[PDB]
Amino acid sequence: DMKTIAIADRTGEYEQLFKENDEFRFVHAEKTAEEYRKMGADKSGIDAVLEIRQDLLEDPNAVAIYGYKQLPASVSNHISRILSDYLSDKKIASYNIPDIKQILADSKIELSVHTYKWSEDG
Amino acid sequence: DMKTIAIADRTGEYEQLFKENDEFRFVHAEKTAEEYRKMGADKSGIDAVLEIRQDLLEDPNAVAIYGYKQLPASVSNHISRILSDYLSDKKIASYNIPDIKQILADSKIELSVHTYKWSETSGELASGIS
Ligand SMILES: [Mg+2]
Repeated sequence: DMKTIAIADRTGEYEQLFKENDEFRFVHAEKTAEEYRKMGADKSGIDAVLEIRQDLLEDPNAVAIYGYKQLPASVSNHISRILSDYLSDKKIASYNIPDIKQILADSKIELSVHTYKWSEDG
Repeated sequence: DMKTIAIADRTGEYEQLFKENDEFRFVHAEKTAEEYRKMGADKSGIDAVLEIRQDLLEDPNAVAIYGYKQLPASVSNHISRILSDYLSDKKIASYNIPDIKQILADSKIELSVHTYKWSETSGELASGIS
Protein backbone atom coordinates (compact mmCIF):
# COMPACT_ATOMS: atom_id res chain seq x y z
CA ASP A 1 0.00 0.00 0.00
CA MET A 2 1.07 3.73 0.43
CA LYS A 3 4.59 4.07 1.92
CA THR A 4 5.85 7.07 3.80
CA ILE A 5 9.47 8.07 3.22
CA ALA A 6 11.11 10.90 5.28
CA ILE A 7 13.85 12.79 3.46
CA ALA A 8 16.97 14.17 5.21
CA ASP A 9 18.64 15.99 2.29
CA ARG A 10 21.52 17.97 3.76
CA THR A 11 22.10 19.77 0.44
CA GLY A 12 18.57 21.01 -0.16
CA GLU A 13 19.09 20.25 -3.88
CA TYR A 14 17.19 17.00 -4.20
CA GLU A 15 14.25 17.16 -1.69
CA GLN A 16 12.12 19.30 -4.15
CA LEU A 17 12.16 16.45 -6.75
CA PHE A 18 9.89 14.15 -4.66
CA LYS A 19 6.11 14.55 -5.27
CA GLU A 20 3.27 13.14 -3.16
CA ASN A 21 1.74 10.23 -5.44
CA ASP A 22 -0.74 7.33 -4.35
CA GLU A 23 1.96 4.89 -3.58
CA PHE A 24 4.30 7.37 -1.95
CA ARG A 25 4.23 10.09 0.59
CA PHE A 26 7.47 12.06 1.04
CA VAL A 27 7.90 14.15 4.15
CA HIS A 28 10.69 16.27 5.57
CA ALA A 29 12.86 14.38 8.08
CA GLU A 30 12.63 15.81 11.58
CA LYS A 31 14.64 13.18 13.41
CA THR A 32 17.96 11.44 12.67
CA ALA A 33 17.97 7.95 11.22
CA GLU A 34 18.87 6.56 14.69
CA GLU A 35 16.11 8.54 16.35
CA TYR A 36 13.57 7.19 13.77
CA ARG A 37 15.00 3.70 14.25
CA LYS A 38 14.60 3.70 18.02
CA MET A 39 11.07 5.20 17.97
CA GLY A 40 9.71 2.40 15.73
CA ALA A 41 7.19 2.50 12.87
CA ASP A 42 4.06 2.76 15.03
CA LYS A 43 5.37 5.92 16.60
CA SER A 44 7.19 7.59 13.66
CA GLY A 45 4.56 6.99 11.07
CA ILE A 46 7.27 6.42 8.40
CA ASP A 47 8.40 3.27 6.51
CA ALA A 48 11.89 4.47 5.75
CA VAL A 49 14.21 7.52 5.60
CA LEU A 50 16.21 8.76 2.65
CA GLU A 51 19.50 10.24 3.77
CA ILE A 52 21.59 12.39 1.37
CA ARG A 53 24.81 13.93 2.74
CA GLN A 54 26.32 15.73 -0.25
CA ASP A 55 26.23 16.43 -4.04
CA LEU A 56 25.73 12.98 -5.59
CA LEU A 57 27.82 13.90 -8.64
CA GLU A 58 30.67 14.48 -6.28
CA ASP A 59 30.13 11.34 -4.21
CA PRO A 60 27.35 9.00 -5.38
CA ASN A 61 27.82 6.83 -2.33
CA ALA A 62 26.49 9.70 -0.13
CA VAL A 63 22.86 8.56 -0.28
CA ALA A 64 21.18 5.63 1.48
CA ILE A 65 17.71 4.46 2.53
CA TYR A 66 17.03 2.86 5.95
CA GLY A 67 13.73 1.14 6.84
CA TYR A 68 12.33 -0.92 9.74
CA LYS A 69 11.57 -3.69 7.31
CA GLN A 70 13.07 -4.87 4.09
CA LEU A 71 11.34 -2.59 1.57
CA PRO A 72 9.96 -3.77 -1.83
CA ALA A 73 12.32 -2.98 -4.74
CA SER A 74 9.83 -0.41 -6.12
CA VAL A 75 10.63 2.01 -3.33
CA SER A 76 14.32 2.34 -4.20
CA ASN A 77 13.58 1.89 -7.93
CA HIS A 78 11.32 4.98 -7.86
CA ILE A 79 13.70 7.07 -5.75
CA SER A 80 16.72 5.99 -7.75
CA ARG A 81 15.09 6.85 -11.07
CA ILE A 82 14.06 10.33 -9.72
CA LEU A 83 17.67 11.01 -8.59
CA SER A 84 19.30 9.43 -11.71
CA ASP A 85 17.12 11.61 -14.13
CA TYR A 86 18.08 14.75 -12.21
CA LEU A 87 21.83 13.88 -12.01
CA SER A 88 21.97 12.94 -15.73
CA ASP A 89 20.43 16.39 -16.57
CA LYS A 90 22.93 18.12 -14.27
CA LYS A 91 25.93 16.32 -15.80
CA ILE A 92 24.98 17.06 -19.48
CA ALA A 93 24.20 20.66 -18.33
CA SER A 94 27.86 21.00 -17.18
CA TYR A 95 29.19 20.29 -20.76
CA ASN A 96 31.44 22.98 -22.39
CA ILE A 97 29.17 23.86 -25.39
CA PRO A 98 28.35 27.55 -25.11
CA ASP A 99 24.57 27.32 -25.55
CA ILE A 100 24.04 23.87 -23.93
CA LYS A 101 21.60 25.22 -21.37
CA GLN A 102 19.37 26.77 -24.08
CA ILE A 103 19.60 23.50 -26.05
CA LEU A 104 18.69 21.40 -23.04
CA ALA A 105 15.76 23.65 -22.06
CA ASP A 106 14.48 23.90 -25.66
CA SER A 107 14.68 20.08 -26.01
CA LYS A 108 13.16 19.28 -22.69
CA ILE A 109 10.07 17.09 -22.87
CA GLU A 110 8.31 15.89 -19.69
CA LEU A 111 5.40 13.60 -20.35
CA SER A 112 2.86 12.56 -17.79
CA VAL A 113 1.24 9.64 -19.54
CA HIS A 114 -2.48 9.23 -18.45
CA THR A 115 -3.29 5.93 -16.99
CA TYR A 116 -6.89 4.70 -17.04
CA LYS A 117 -8.81 1.68 -15.91
CA TRP A 118 -10.72 0.26 -18.94
CA SER A 119 -14.53 0.38 -18.78
CA GLU A 120 -15.91 -2.87 -17.50
CA ASP A 121 -17.25 -5.36 -19.87
CA GLY A 122 -18.22 -8.08 -17.37
CA ASP B 1 4.31 -10.42 -9.45
CA MET B 2 5.73 -8.15 -12.23
CA LYS B 3 2.87 -6.72 -14.26
CA THR B 4 2.82 -7.54 -17.93
CA ILE B 5 2.30 -4.53 -20.19
CA ALA B 6 1.63 -5.02 -23.89
CA ILE B 7 3.00 -2.21 -26.09
CA ALA B 8 0.75 -1.08 -29.04
CA ASP B 9 3.03 1.50 -30.71
CA ARG B 10 1.67 2.59 -34.16
CA THR B 11 4.97 4.29 -34.89
CA GLY B 12 7.44 1.42 -34.44
CA GLU B 13 9.86 3.82 -32.70
CA TYR B 14 9.35 3.25 -28.95
CA GLU B 15 9.19 -0.47 -28.03
CA GLN B 16 13.05 -0.69 -28.31
CA LEU B 17 13.12 1.52 -25.19
CA PHE B 18 11.51 -1.14 -23.01
CA LYS B 19 13.50 -4.24 -23.94
CA GLU B 20 15.93 -3.87 -20.96
CA ASN B 21 13.48 -2.91 -18.16
CA ASP B 22 13.76 -4.21 -14.54
CA GLU B 23 10.33 -3.27 -13.14
CA PHE B 24 7.65 -4.43 -15.63
CA ARG B 25 7.31 -7.25 -18.14
CA PHE B 26 6.93 -5.61 -21.56
CA VAL B 27 5.61 -7.44 -24.61
CA HIS B 28 4.54 -6.63 -28.19
CA ALA B 29 0.82 -6.08 -28.55
CA GLU B 30 -0.65 -8.66 -30.83
CA LYS B 31 -4.26 -7.31 -30.46
CA THR B 32 -5.69 -3.81 -29.96
CA ALA B 33 -6.32 -2.24 -26.62
CA GLU B 34 -10.13 -2.72 -27.15
CA GLU B 35 -9.65 -6.38 -28.00
CA TYR B 36 -7.53 -7.03 -24.94
CA ARG B 37 -10.23 -5.24 -22.92
CA LYS B 38 -13.03 -7.46 -24.24
CA MET B 39 -11.14 -10.76 -23.84
CA GLY B 40 -10.35 -9.91 -20.22
CA ALA B 41 -7.34 -10.51 -17.98
CA ASP B 42 -7.56 -14.27 -17.79
CA LYS B 43 -7.63 -14.77 -21.49
CA SER B 44 -5.01 -12.16 -22.49
CA GLY B 45 -2.25 -12.86 -19.90
CA ILE B 46 -1.47 -9.09 -19.61
CA ASP B 47 -2.30 -6.40 -16.98
CA ALA B 48 -2.20 -3.23 -19.18
CA VAL B 49 -1.62 -1.81 -22.63
CA LEU B 50 0.73 1.10 -23.43
CA GLU B 51 -0.87 2.57 -26.47
CA ILE B 52 1.18 5.00 -28.67
CA ARG B 53 -0.72 6.49 -31.56
CA GLN B 54 1.60 9.15 -33.06
CA ASP B 55 5.20 10.38 -32.99
CA LEU B 56 5.35 11.98 -29.47
CA LEU B 57 7.37 14.84 -30.75
CA GLU B 58 4.49 15.91 -33.08
CA ASP B 59 1.78 15.08 -30.61
CA PRO B 60 2.97 14.33 -27.01
CA ASN B 61 -0.59 13.59 -25.92
CA ALA B 62 -1.02 10.73 -28.36
CA VAL B 63 -0.19 8.08 -25.64
CA ALA B 64 -2.12 6.48 -22.80
CA ILE B 65 -1.89 3.26 -20.52
CA TYR B 66 -5.00 1.16 -19.95
CA GLY B 67 -5.33 -1.47 -17.36
CA TYR B 68 -7.98 -4.04 -16.16
CA LYS B 69 -7.40 -2.85 -12.51
CA GLN B 70 -6.18 0.50 -11.16
CA LEU B 71 -2.46 0.66 -11.67
CA PRO B 72 0.06 2.25 -9.22
CA ALA B 73 1.27 5.69 -10.29
CA SER B 74 4.73 4.11 -10.64
CA VAL B 75 3.75 2.45 -14.01
CA SER B 76 2.95 5.81 -15.70
CA ASN B 77 5.83 7.45 -13.75
CA HIS B 78 8.41 4.99 -15.09
CA ILE B 79 7.05 4.78 -18.64
CA SER B 80 6.72 8.62 -18.92
CA ARG B 81 10.38 9.14 -17.85
CA ILE B 82 11.71 6.48 -20.24
CA LEU B 83 9.78 8.07 -23.19
CA SER B 84 10.73 11.62 -22.02
CA ASP B 85 14.41 10.95 -21.77
CA TYR B 86 14.41 9.36 -25.22
CA LEU B 87 12.53 12.29 -26.89
CA SER B 88 14.70 14.87 -25.09
CA ASP B 89 17.84 13.13 -26.25
CA LYS B 90 16.55 12.81 -29.82
CA LYS B 91 15.98 16.58 -29.91
CA ILE B 92 19.37 17.33 -28.28
CA ALA B 93 21.11 15.11 -30.83
CA SER B 94 19.61 17.12 -33.77
CA TYR B 95 21.85 20.24 -32.89
CA ASN B 96 25.28 20.56 -34.46
CA ILE B 97 27.49 19.08 -31.87
CA PRO B 98 30.20 16.60 -32.72
CA ASP B 99 29.94 13.22 -31.05
CA ILE B 100 26.66 14.25 -29.40
CA LYS B 101 25.36 10.65 -29.21
CA GLN B 102 28.48 9.57 -27.35
CA ILE B 103 28.32 12.55 -25.09
CA LEU B 104 24.61 11.98 -24.27
CA ALA B 105 25.38 8.35 -23.47
CA ASP B 106 28.37 9.19 -21.30
CA SER B 107 26.37 11.77 -19.40
CA LYS B 108 23.78 9.32 -18.08
CA ILE B 109 23.97 8.68 -14.41
CA GLU B 110 22.50 5.38 -13.17
CA LEU B 111 22.36 5.62 -9.38
CA SER B 112 20.87 2.65 -7.55
CA VAL B 113 20.17 3.79 -3.97
CA HIS B 114 21.47 1.31 -1.37
CA THR B 115 18.55 0.25 0.77
CA TYR B 116 19.02 -1.20 4.26
CA LYS B 117 16.88 -2.76 6.98
CA TRP B 118 17.98 -1.49 10.50
CA SER B 119 19.39 -4.32 12.50
CA GLU B 120 17.49 -5.34 15.67
CA THR B 121 14.72 -14.15 19.66
CA SER B 122 12.52 -17.05 21.34
CA GLY B 123 13.19 -20.22 19.17
CA GLU B 124 16.80 -19.24 18.36
CA LEU B 125 19.54 -20.33 20.76
CA ALA B 126 22.25 -17.78 21.59
CA SER B 127 25.92 -18.29 20.77
CA GLY B 128 27.59 -20.92 23.04
CA ILE B 129 30.57 -18.62 23.46
CA SER B 130 28.47 -15.81 25.05
MG1 LIG C 1 8.43 10.18 -36.48
